[PDB]
Amino acid sequence: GLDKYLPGIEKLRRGDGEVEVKSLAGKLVFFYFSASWCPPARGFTPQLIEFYDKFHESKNFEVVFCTWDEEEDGFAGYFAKMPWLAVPFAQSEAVQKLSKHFNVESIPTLIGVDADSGDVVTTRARATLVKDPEGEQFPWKDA
Repeated sequence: GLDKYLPGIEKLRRGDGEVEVKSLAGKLVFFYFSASWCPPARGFTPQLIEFYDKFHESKNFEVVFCTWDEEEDGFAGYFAKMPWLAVPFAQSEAVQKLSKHFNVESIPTLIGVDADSGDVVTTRARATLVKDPEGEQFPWKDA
């Protein structure tokens, strides 16, 4: 499923180490497009962290940070303040291509895909999450 979006990426960053992309089997995966330089992400990111902490286990999802930072130091510092996963900075080309694939034109943006099938579940989670902190309508399926 995820090979479509992350072709040939076997590992993702978690904290100061890595996990295998295989560990996402059966999960909903949210690609979180953001950057340290993005003003509206400052207010949004803590709301996503609260939702993640409450529900990532019980609602069976993961978040993968897809950076629009162009400096490694900016990327690393920003990711260090997140509890979830990241596409490694070295694989930024994959992130740019993914941004194009989903027509991400502004950040922050949050897109949820099913890991096993690769199917798109929601493209609007950055907008819907802030209005549904208890996830009563999760995963905010697209029509």
